[PDB]
Amino acid sequence: PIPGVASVSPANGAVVGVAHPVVVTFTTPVTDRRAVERSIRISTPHNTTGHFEWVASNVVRWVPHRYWPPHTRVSVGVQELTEGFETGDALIGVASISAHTFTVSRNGEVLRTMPASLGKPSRPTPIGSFHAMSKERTVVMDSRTIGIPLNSSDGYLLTAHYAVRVTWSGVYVHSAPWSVNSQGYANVSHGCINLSPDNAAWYFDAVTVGDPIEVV
Repeated sequence: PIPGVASVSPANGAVVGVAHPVVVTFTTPVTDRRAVERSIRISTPHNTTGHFEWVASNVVRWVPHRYWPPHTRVSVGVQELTEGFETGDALIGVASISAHTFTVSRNGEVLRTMPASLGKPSRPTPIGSFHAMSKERTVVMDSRTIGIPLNSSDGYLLTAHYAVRVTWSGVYVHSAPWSVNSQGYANVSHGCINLSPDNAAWYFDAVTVGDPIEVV
């Protein structure tokens, strides 16, 4: 007995970045995962391949291998639901732990190579292939939301701006005026990709939810 669908992301008619997963949420925990995966039909003109990942008992996402093509249509069907969305430009951000840089390219054209400070060795930025999950002009960075008491040495509580969520577990790209001196030279954050206010603002204005963010 199959659980009903609660929602699909992206929403119908959205224009998303090229690493946006198709996320299907169900009304109950899923017991037969293979049946749910077979039920999810994703179609795109370039026949992009990919794989399912179970990120909650009732949530599965399909992650496209090597990104969607830019400016393409994607159809999604599951049970009684059908929808369509599109991709926009391929706007790729590469955060380099060794180079201390965040490099953003649009459709192969490099737009900015920005000074960045990533996580210090004890509180590192995770290597991986991620996407922009949200845009928040202002956000409270609270160390308790990554498991660190405020009074501990790695504790922090502050308001940051131009915040783009990179991971489900709290890595952001954001404006970090306090670390401008380290940006381009040293990795001194608690895991976030620290940019200057002006570079963070530029990126924040350019970025779309779904846009790829690679940490290397």
